[PDB]
Amino acid sequence: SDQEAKIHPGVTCDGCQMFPINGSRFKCRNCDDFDFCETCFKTKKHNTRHTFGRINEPGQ
Ligand SMILES: [Zn+2]
Ligand SMILES: [Zn+2]
Repeated sequence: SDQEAKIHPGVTCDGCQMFPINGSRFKCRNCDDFDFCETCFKTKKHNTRHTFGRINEPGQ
């Protein structure tokens, strides 16, 4: 089984508009409703004082 195959239904990556996010999902703990896919999480600029929660699969 492959983490990249996991999808998060209804979740858009705000960095690249991927929908649904596949792979691990990174939800910002400070923004109201902001998510990154993993590539965007590693490469896009974001408030350096915000912290993201890693959600590998729906329900976490
Ligand atoms: Zn993305
Ligand atoms: Zn944020």
